[PDB]
Amino acid sequence: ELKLATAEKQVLDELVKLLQSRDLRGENGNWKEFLHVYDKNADSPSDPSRRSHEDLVQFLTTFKKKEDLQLLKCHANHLLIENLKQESQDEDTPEQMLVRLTVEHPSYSLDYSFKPYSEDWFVSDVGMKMKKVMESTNMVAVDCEMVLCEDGTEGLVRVGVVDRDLKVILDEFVKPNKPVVDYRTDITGITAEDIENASLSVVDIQETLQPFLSTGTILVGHSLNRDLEVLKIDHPKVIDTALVFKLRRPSLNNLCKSILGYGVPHDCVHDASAAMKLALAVVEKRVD
RNA sequence: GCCCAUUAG
Ligand SMILES: [Mg+2]
Ligand SMILES: [Mg+2]
Repeated sequence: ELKLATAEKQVLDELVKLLQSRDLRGENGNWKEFLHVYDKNADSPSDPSRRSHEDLVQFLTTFKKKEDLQLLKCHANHLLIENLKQESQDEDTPEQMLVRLTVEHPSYSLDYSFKPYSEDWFVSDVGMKMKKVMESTNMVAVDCEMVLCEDGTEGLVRVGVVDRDLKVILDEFVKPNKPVVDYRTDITGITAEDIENASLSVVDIQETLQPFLSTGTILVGHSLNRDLEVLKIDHPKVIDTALVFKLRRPSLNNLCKSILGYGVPHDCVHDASAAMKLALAVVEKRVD
């Protein structure tokens, strides 16, 4: 179900418009189908700038299936990053400075585009909180370790999330639904390690991250999209370390090395903490 | 923009 309580009207309007546009069917089908069965008056205008969310939300809650809901969440997130761009620099806050940069940077539009949604995907809904939540400034750095799977589809074996204070938040071993051909060790554990530690899955870590995301947490990371992509999470507020600070994108070891002293196997929790540490680095102390 | 390379892993 869809939670439109404190959503902004602008967003709400736009969503309805899209629905109208794609002519989609809900419990009651169309927006004007709906607006006619639900409004007796001929008088009623169709421009969902007719005022109370309630006029909007009700329709919006007509739509039950996953596809339409991912659709609407998606649009609302996009809409968010859009309002994000349309506000001037002048008193914007260092964390939002950062997200500004890493969605403004021209690479973003292509890299962080995830559709089509497998409908194993989780789409964040922070696109429907109120503004004060949307502009929330709290960070948590993700990172993954993946191994190429039989499918040629990459897969999730180790995930780490880390908080603003480098306190470690989700460190885990995942064993993928589909088997795997190449474990890419050095930078990995071995399959023997995981199967026993079978417990964690991807839907589990979506479950786990969802309350952070809906409270509007800024994810932070380095080439964070490869991560999101294996995690099957599409959430607008992001900070990519590569993108922020020559077309070529940097590598983490050189940024730290560049930022502060740091060929050995990779560690997603050190990774996450390092990413986080750079983000904080800019936020408190100004850099370039 | 696909391949490439950097990033990732
Ligand atoms: Mg990374
Ligand atoms: Mg890593």
